[PDB]
Amino acid sequence: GMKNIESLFDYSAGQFEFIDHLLTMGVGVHFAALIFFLVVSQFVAPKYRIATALSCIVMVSAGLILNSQAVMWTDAYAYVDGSYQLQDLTFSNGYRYVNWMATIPCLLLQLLIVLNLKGKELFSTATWLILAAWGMIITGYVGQLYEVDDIAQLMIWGAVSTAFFVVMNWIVGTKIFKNRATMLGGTDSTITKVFWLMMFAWTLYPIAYLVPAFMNNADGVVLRQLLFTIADISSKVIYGLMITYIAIQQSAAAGYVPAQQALG
Amino acid sequence: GMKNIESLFDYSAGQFEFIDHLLTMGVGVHFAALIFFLVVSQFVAPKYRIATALSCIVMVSAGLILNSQAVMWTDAYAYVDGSYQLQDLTFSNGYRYVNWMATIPCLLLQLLIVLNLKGKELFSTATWLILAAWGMIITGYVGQLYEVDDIAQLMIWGAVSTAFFVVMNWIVGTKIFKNRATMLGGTDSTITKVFWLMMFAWTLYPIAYLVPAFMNNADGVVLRQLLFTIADISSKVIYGLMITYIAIQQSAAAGYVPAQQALG
Amino acid sequence: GMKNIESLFDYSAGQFEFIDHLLTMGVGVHFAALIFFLVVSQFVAPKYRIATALSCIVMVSAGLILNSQAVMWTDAYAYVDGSYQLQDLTFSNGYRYVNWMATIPCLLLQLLIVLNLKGKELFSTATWLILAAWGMIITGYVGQLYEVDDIAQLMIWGAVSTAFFVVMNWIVGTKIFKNRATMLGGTDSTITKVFWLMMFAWTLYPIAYLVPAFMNNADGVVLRQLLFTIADISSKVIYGLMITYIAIQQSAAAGYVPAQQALG
Amino acid sequence: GMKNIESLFDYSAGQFEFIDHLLTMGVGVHFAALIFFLVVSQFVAPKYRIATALSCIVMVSAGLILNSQAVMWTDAYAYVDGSYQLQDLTFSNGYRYVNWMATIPCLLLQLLIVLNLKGKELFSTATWLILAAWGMIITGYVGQLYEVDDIAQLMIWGAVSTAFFVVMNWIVGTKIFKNRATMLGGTDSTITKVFWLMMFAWTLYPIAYLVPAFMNNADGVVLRQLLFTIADISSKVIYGLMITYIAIQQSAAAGYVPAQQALG
Amino acid sequence: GMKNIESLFDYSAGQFEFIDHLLTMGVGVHFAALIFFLVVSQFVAPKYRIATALSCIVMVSAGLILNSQAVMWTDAYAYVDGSYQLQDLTFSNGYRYVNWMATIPCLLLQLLIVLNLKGKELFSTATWLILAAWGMIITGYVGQLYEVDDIAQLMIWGAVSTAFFVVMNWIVGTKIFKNRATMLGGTDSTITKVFWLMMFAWTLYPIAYLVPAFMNNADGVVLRQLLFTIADISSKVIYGLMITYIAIQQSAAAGYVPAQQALG
Ligand SMILES: CCCCCCCCCCCCCCCCCC(=O)OC[C@H](COP(=O)([O-])OCC[N+](C)(C)C)OC(=O)CCCCCCCCCCCCCCCCC
Ligand SMILES: CC1=C(/C=C/C(C)=C/C=C/C(C)=C/C=C/C=C(C)/C=C/C=C(C)/C=C/C=C(C)/C=C/[C@H](O)C(C)(C)O)C(C)(C)C[C@H](O)C1
Ligand SMILES: CC1=C(/C=C/C(C)=C/C=C/C(C)=C/C=C/C=C(C)/C=C/C=C(C)/C=C/C=C(C)/C=C/[C@H](O)C(C)(C)O)C(C)(C)C[C@H](O)C1
Ligand SMILES: CC1=C(/C=C/C(C)=C/C=C/C(C)=C/C=C/C=C(C)/C=C/C=C(C)/C=C/C=C(C)/C=C/[C@H](O)C(C)(C)O)C(C)(C)C[C@H](O)C1
Ligand SMILES: CC1=C(/C=C/C(C)=C/C=C/C(C)=C/C=C/C=C(C)/C=C/C=C(C)/C=C/C=C(C)/C=C/[C@H](O)C(C)(C)O)C(C)(C)C[C@H](O)C1
Ligand SMILES: CC1=C(/C=C/C(C)=C/C=C/C(C)=C/C=C/C=C(C)/C=C/C=C(C)/C=C/C=C(C)/C=C/[C@H](O)C(C)(C)O)C(C)(C)C[C@H](O)C1
Ligand SMILES: CCCCCCCCCCCC(=O)OC[C@H](COP(=O)(O)OCC[N+](C)(C)C)OC(=O)CCCCCCCCCCC
Ligand SMILES: CCCCCCCCCCCC(=O)OC[C@H](COP(=O)(O)OCC[N+](C)(C)C)OC(=O)CCCCCCCCCCC
Ligand SMILES: CCCCCCCCCCCC(=O)OC[C@H](COP(=O)(O)OCC[N+](C)(C)C)OC(=O)CCCCCCCCCCC
Ligand SMILES: *C/C=C(C)/C=C/C=C(C)/C=C/C1=C(C)CCCC1(C)C
Ligand SMILES: *C/C=C(C)/C=C/C=C(C)/C=C/C1=C(C)CCCC1(C)C
Ligand SMILES: *C/C=C(C)/C=C/C=C(C)/C=C/C1=C(C)CCCC1(C)C
Ligand SMILES: *C/C=C(C)/C=C/C=C(C)/C=C/C1=C(C)CCCC1(C)C
Ligand SMILES: *C/C=C(C)/C=C/C=C(C)/C=C/C1=C(C)CCCC1(C)C
Ligand SMILES: CCCCCCCCCCCCCCCCCC
Ligand SMILES: CCCCCCCCCCCCCCCC
Ligand SMILES: CCCCCCCCCCCCCCCC
Ligand SMILES: CCCCCCCCCCCCCCCC
Ligand SMILES: CCCCCCCCCCCCCCCC
Ligand SMILES: CCCCCCCCCCCCCCCC
Ligand SMILES: CCCCCCCCCCCCCC
Ligand SMILES: CCCCCCCCCCCCCC
Ligand SMILES: CCCCCCCCCC
Ligand SMILES: [Cl-]
Ligand SMILES: [Cl-]
Ligand SMILES: [Cl-]
Ligand SMILES: [Cl-]
Ligand SMILES: [Cl-]
Ligand SMILES: [Cl-]
Ligand SMILES: [Cl-]
Ligand SMILES: [Cl-]
Ligand SMILES: [Cl-]
Repeated sequence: GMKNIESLFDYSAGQFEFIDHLLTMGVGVHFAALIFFLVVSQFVAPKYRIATALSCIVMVSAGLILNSQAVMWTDAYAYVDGSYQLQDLTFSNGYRYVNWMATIPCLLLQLLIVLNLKGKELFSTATWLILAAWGMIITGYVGQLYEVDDIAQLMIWGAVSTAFFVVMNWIVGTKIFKNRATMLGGTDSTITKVFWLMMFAWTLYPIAYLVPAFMNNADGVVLRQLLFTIADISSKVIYGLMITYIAIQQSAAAGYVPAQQALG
Repeated sequence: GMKNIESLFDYSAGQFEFIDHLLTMGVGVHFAALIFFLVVSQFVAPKYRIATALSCIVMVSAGLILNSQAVMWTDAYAYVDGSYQLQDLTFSNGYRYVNWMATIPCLLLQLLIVLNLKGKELFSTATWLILAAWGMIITGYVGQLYEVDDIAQLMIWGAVSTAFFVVMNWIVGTKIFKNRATMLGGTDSTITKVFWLMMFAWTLYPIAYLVPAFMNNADGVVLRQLLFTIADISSKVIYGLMITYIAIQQSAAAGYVPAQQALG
Repeated sequence: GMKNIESLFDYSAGQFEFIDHLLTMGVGVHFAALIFFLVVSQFVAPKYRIATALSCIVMVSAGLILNSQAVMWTDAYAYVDGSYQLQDLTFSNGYRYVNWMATIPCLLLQLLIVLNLKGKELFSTATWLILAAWGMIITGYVGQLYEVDDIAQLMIWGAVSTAFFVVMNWIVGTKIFKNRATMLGGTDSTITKVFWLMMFAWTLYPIAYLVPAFMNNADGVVLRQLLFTIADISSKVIYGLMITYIAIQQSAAAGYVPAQQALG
Repeated sequence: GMKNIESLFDYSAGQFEFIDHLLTMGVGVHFAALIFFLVVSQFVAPKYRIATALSCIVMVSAGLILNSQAVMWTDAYAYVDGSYQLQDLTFSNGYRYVNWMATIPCLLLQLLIVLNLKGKELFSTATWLILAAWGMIITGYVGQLYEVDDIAQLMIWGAVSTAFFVVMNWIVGTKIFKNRATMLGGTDSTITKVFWLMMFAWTLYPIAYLVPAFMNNADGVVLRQLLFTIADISSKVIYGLMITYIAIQQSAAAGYVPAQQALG
Repeated sequence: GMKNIESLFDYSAGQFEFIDHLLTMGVGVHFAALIFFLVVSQFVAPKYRIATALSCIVMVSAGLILNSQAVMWTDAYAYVDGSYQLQDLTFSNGYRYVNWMATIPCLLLQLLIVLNLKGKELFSTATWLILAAWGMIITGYVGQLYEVDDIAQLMIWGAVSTAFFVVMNWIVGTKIFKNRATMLGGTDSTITKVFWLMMFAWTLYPIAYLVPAFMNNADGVVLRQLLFTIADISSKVIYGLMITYIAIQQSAAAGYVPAQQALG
């Protein structure tokens, strides 16, 4: 009947509460980061301010999905005979997958803007990145419909998804290393750190996807929710702070005075 | 008893969850686009900033309807004997229909503004477009009261609704192709893309309306909710981003400096 | 036991759903109009910006009442043996009446500001209008406590309430027609349209009040909630848009540049 | 058992609904006033803008307490055998008392600012006022723990609380009448009105506190909720509007141009 | 079974209501402080405005955790046979612990900024403080898993957590006393008060942690929730107001005119 292994298990109070703690914190980090991005946007020059606005998109969108998951978790289970047990609703991770259709494009576009791509190059790269990402996400969603039924199918759609991932990482990595030299304000160093952050954070997702294949039980479910939390904070919030920092440094270097003031 | 076919079926966990995934994503994309429109409104010249404000209306209004539907979906059904089954509330789509009474005017007016219509021509066109749209929507709403009872009646009110649609598309298509030449900043190309986007996205709605007539079952329900989601994101959020992009390009061409800065 | 006739009936799914559709739309139109008023406030000169701020009050206040009513409607009734039937809470319209104590003053004050009244005249007129309005509202609230018990009493308190209405309409109509000539920017025409808008929209409320006296049944309840919806959108949102448009035209005429820019 | 007499009674539908009407209105007046304070803050000179900010604090804080109480009221009681009766939660007023620990300081500080106190005098007066207020509130809270058990104790802690009140009113009244002459823009008249508003509104609270001692029944409960509503609107929102009006008048008198514009 | 002693007891209506009063007040003080920080941020010079933005982070994040706890409290317990008793969900404090992973870094960084640290010194100190804090928090979280089972283990993980605390207090206290002399605008006095505020408020947390070890009963639970409330208001809101006041005084001293105006 069920699609996700979250819905197959009972949880101890400690497991159940840990997962609620993680989901609850995630919601407020995302909404808190939103206010911060709005306040510091005034120090970014207009030619880069879209990059900061794109972080605001991702914060609200991801914040509200987390908020839904956190409510669903407490609604789907009840404490009964010394364990939390499913009750009349089911819990799923598919909320995240569908949401990536909107947020992964935003994360990718904000990188292209601070790399200073422009015009045809900007629009071409953007298109290919967005199709590769939709490719990755849709095939991943279908795959994770088999996580209780058919691990074979999980792995096969996994592999296809991973093909798109690799193409997308290749485009990104190329544009970064080609454009690093033209970065302003000493941000060549910073953008390299961003590339590593992305390689680490983004790879947590396919690991979470494979948990059913290597840790099918309530401890795996705990692991998977922890991986998703770290990956959401790393890939969206911390990445966003680094993109905004790069935007401010380059704004100042280009002579925008609010940015120069913000830096002293 | 029931008015909509959503309320006639039981759903597998996978069908039921897919629909909740779609509804939930829609809510956050609309509220996220809101913040983006507020942040970039400062780069539009005042003569066009109403167009960007009208997008904020549409985002809030549509976002709150989606949020209602998404709550109603989880409230109307419960998982019971390995299927989701209705329980003591009913689910309906009429929330959307009534909401179009407000949002379709806003979408249409924001097009007229960036076409640079003014004065009598602006007010005349706006009036005729709004009456054509209210005509289309009211007749559609009555029609979809027959979707479980009387397909004949569904089709008849459909046909009347479609009459209004065609009138409305005719006015729009005329004003676009007449005014394309006077567009500034090379936006003659972009406005043409907008016209095709509208033709595709707006046409998804009458197709969703006909599903009871050609796929009366839970798979049709899934298809209809998918059609509404794509159509909402295409017709409101992506259309909104294209209107704002055109407004910025024309602002810069007219000599508004914040816009010129935003473009480099 | 019951005070309002809403609580006396069962509703078909179509009646019950139509009412929920109307309530839900009303909440979002009010909160959507709020964002619009904030964005265009920058085009109004400071001497008139209070008028636009007063619309923001009314939008938030009325939006939150509607939101309460919409939640109460779905909480008071459950679908049971093919009809919606009352369950353990009661539904009432008195939420609206008490909220008018705050909002009717705001609507009246925003008219006096754009009529360009000032000083003693402003403060005197404001006082008399606010007491007339409180007079109207309190007597109306008491009256509608008799809508199930005693139509006689309904009608008597009605008549007293209507006395205050007439006085209030008289003051307004006088100040409008006396001050229409001194309006700037060609807004003498516009303010006349506003006066008619008020005569139509405001009169829907006493009609809704009399429904128990001439249509005591679930169809009357449908009619009354539709009257309240149209009256709220007409009397608060569309009236708000007209007052703001008059404020912009007069600002421009007085030489405020943001207003001049906003109008080309 | 119970601490508050709210929890001792059953309520008629009319009594129960009237109280829900009052609580619901209070929430939206406070949130609506918030937007207005943010919009008109731009017309206050920076030297006084803290006063307007402090009203925003009080609006959010009091608005969210009201919102809690309004939800608890509908959650604590159910309609059963033609009356509302308590069910599995309890209703209490202590939410308000604890919230005054934050808001009474804010109300008092915003008065000191527009009286133009500065430096040592400002900080000394603020300290003594805050300790007097915490004294009043804590002793009041303890007192109202005896409203069902021991009226004797109610009255004794009342008397102590009233001692602090008197000290606090004395300090305020002194600083007002000593500083009235130095007020700018003709605000000596206005500040006197503020002092009377405070004397009336603030005194409603001790009267609501004594209702258990002189009207122990559901009609007393209705009276007490009405007194708290009037007192909240008078002491926070209307007082807020008067402090802001005085700040604008003195700003303009000091030569702040946005204020001069706002006044014509 | 249970992880936290909250879940072991029954509560009198007075105990249970006092705790709900504390949690409810906490939520609104944090959201109200948010609006205040946004409004006064315009008086801080851009070189210090990050400090004020960091308070906005902490207010949103902490406000939403409080809001969660406050809802859980009323959801976990029901009034039954004259006491509140647990029902089918469990209450825990771990929500706070996980949230500190985000907020303690923000509180620490906002101090470093107004101490005027810059560059290498800023980034080095920030890193060490954040690792010390994560050290303290993670060990604390594990420790408080033993509060019902094994006080021994509670104390052992306590001791390790306290080690990290001491290191972190040492770094802070050093940087304050080393940098106090270079503070502008007479803020050397103020920063010292901040250091004492932190020593008092921060120490309440380890005391709350030890309550299971010295007051295992419902009165201890009341004490612990009171300690957390005072500690949150002191350590986040009042600390926030002090850091912003120091930012404004130093801005004015550095010649920022908005700040000079804000101070007269
Ligand atoms: C936003 C929510 C509303 C506030 C919540 C509580 C209400 C007010 C609480 C007390 C006052 C707040 C602190 C003042 C703010 C900072 C003042 C400033 O600008 O600079 C500092 C000023 C400036 O100090 P200075 O060194 O410049 O010298 C004084 C200034 N001159 C020279 C001009 C006289 O110093 C102080 O006032 C120190 C403030 C110490 C704060 C101690 C309070 C902590 C303990 C309180 C526990 C209560 C918590 C629980 C209950 C609370 C109710 C919610
Ligand atoms: C889920 C799953 C599966 C997948 C699982 C997992 C964990 C998948 C993880 C995949 C990962 C981590 C992919 C990472 C890919 C990184 C790339 C492509 C990096 C490119 C980097 C470039 C192209 C730099 C280019 C640099 C340039 C051009 C400049 C370089 C030089 O620096 C310079 C020019 C400066 O000299 C399995 C189990 C496998 C199958 C199952 O069936 C399913
Ligand atoms: C639901 C339902 C029904 C409906 C179902 C469905 C799916 C209906 C869908 C209807 C559609 C897709 C309508 C789309 C209409 C597009 C129009 C009018 C486009 C105009 C475009 C202009 C007018 C350009 C004008 C351009 C001008 C004037 C200038 C052009 C040139 O550039 C030049 C400058 C040279 O003139 C049916 C089945 C019917 C009945 C059933 O029973 C129920
Ligand atoms: C509910 C209920 C009841 C009430 C029900 C209902 C539907 C009540 C509806 C009442 C209505 C529609 C009231 C409308 C009142 C309009 C007024 C006062 C208009 C003033 C207009 C001015 C003062 C212009 C002045 C113009 C001036 C001074 C100058 C004009 C010149 O042109 C110039 C330009 C030269 O100055 C009933 C059934 C009665 C009893 C039951 O028992 C209970
Ligand atoms: C609850 C309860 C109890 C109480 C319940 C209730 C309802 C209590 C009500 C208490 C009230 C209303 C207290 C009001 C206090 C007003 C004050 C201090 C006013 C100061 C005013 C100044 C200091 C002006 C000063 C003006 C000056 C210095 C100069 C003016 C000159 O004009 C100028 C300077 C201009 O020349 C009881 C029954 C008592 C016990 C029971 O057991 C429990
Ligand atoms: C929970 C628990 C446990 C813990 C419980 C509890 C309640 C723990 C509480 C711990 C506290 C309050 C620690 C406080 C630490 C303060 C520090 C390091 C302060 C440094 C201050 C500097 C370094 C200033 C330096 C100033 C300098 C260098 C100034 C220099 C000159 O003035 C200059 C010229 C530079 O200006 C126990 C019971 C232990 C175990 C159990 O088993 C579990
Ligand atoms: C993805 C969600 C958000 C998209 C953003 C919407 C734009 C609206 C606001 C514009 C503000 C502005 O100033 O626009 C300007 C910039 C671009 O021009 P420039 O940077 O000045 O280049 C300077 C050089 N020129 C003048 C020659 C151009 O806009 C963008 O980068 C627009 C986004 C383009 C990527 C779109 C990808 C298409 C995907 C197709 C796959 C299905
Ligand atoms: C109903 C919601 C009320 C909210 C209004 C108050 C907010 C104050 C913000 C200041 C903004 C501003 O610009 O203040 C000033 C404005 C305009 O007045 P003015 O410029 O002094 O007039 C011209 C003065 N000459 C002639 C010297 C140039 O004052 C108002 O419009 C005040 C509204 C009147 C209040 C009505 C009181 C009736 C109450 C009776 C109770 C039964
Ligand atoms: C038991 C606890 C008691 C402690 C009470 C503390 C009293 C408050 C101190 C005065 C603050 C004030 O309102 O204003 C603070 C100052 C006013 O300084 P000033 O004197 O005008 O400057 C002139 C200096 N001279 C006299 C030497 C010429 O303005 C500001 O820009 C500060 C901006 C706001 C900072 C945030 C603090 C606000 C907190 C309020 C929430 C309660
Ligand atoms: C905030 C959201 C982000 C950055 C999301 C990233 C998502 C991925 C990189 C997902 C990748 C997947 C694969 C490569 C294979 C397995 C299926 C996916 C979709 C989890
Ligand atoms: C954001 C919402 C939008 C743009 C809605 C568009 C809706 C339509 C164009 C609906 C058209 C209909 C017909 C042409 C026939 C059947 C009834 C309608 C109302 C669905
Ligand atoms: C946004 C709300 C508005 C403009 C409300 C207006 C309300 C009235 C004009 C109500 C009038 C009534 C009578 C004249 C008699 C019957 C009782 C009332 C209160 C419904
Ligand atoms: C918005 C909140 C305000 C202005 C609250 C004011 C509260 C009081 C003046 C409370 C006074 C009391 C006494 C003097 C005695 C009885 C107990 C109190 C606390 C109600
Ligand atoms: C707003 C949050 C703040 C300032 C949190 C502070 C937290 C601590 C100082 C926690 C310290 C702990 C110990 C020193 C030992 C016991 C375990 C902890 C985590 C409670
Ligand atoms: C058993 C009765 C079945 C019918 C239910 C009520 C009919 C409602 C039809 C109303 C017509 C559509 C109006 C839609 C526009 C809303 C205006 C704000
Ligand atoms: C008793 C069973 C509970 C299992 C979970 C305990 C995990 C402890 C790790 C603490 C990590 C806290 C910080 C979260 C990282 C974002
Ligand atoms: C807005 C775009 C939607 C995301 C696309 C997801 C792919 C959909 C394929 C799977 C549909 C599930 C149907 C039920 C499975 C048993
Ligand atoms: C500040 C809001 C007050 C305005 C409300 C009008 C007063 C209504 C009269 C009192 C009737 C309520 C008692 C219920 C008895 C059936
Ligand atoms: C932020 C501190 C809140 C203080 C609120 C008022 C003081 C509390 C009075 C003490 C009585 C508690 C009752 C305990 C249960 C019967
Ligand atoms: C001059 C350098 C300061 C000396 C360091 C003293 C640290 C003592 C910390 C004590 C913790 C309890 C704080 C009490 C709150 C007032
Ligand atoms: C020089 C660029 C090539 C590097 C290839 C990237 C592979 C990264 C694997 C992901 C795990 C590492 C996280 C730090
Ligand atoms: C100079 C004025 C003296 C103040 C006297 C205070 C008495 C307070 C009476 C109670 C307030 C009544 C509300 C209108
Ligand atoms: C604790 C309350 C009493 C404080 C009064 C201090 C002296 C006031 C003189 C202005
Ligand atoms: Cl720029
Ligand atoms: Cl996401
Ligand atoms: Cl313009
Ligand atoms: Cl819509
Ligand atoms: Cl003006
Ligand atoms: Cl209203
Ligand atoms: Cl100033
Ligand atoms: Cl309060
Ligand atoms: Cl600066």
